[PDB]
Amino acid sequence: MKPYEKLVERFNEMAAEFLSYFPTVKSVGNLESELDKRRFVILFRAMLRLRNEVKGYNEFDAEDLTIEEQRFADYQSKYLDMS
Repeated sequence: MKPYEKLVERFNEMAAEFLSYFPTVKSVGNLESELDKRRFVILFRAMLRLRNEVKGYNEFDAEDLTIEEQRFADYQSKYLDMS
């Protein structure tokens, strides 16, 4: 399959796994241990890089991705405060 489709499949697997750890934005806010905060930062950095990478294709369509843009931005605000 084409490069874009490959990366979308990877992003979506990463996301469903991310979501099984941090189901909502507020759940990130509730993290207490530093290991958990680090886990979230590291996971979210990798999703964030892969998301930017798929936006670097002509065929990019947000609908192709798990997690809406706005919701993703809301996790990103937490990540920016947290890192």
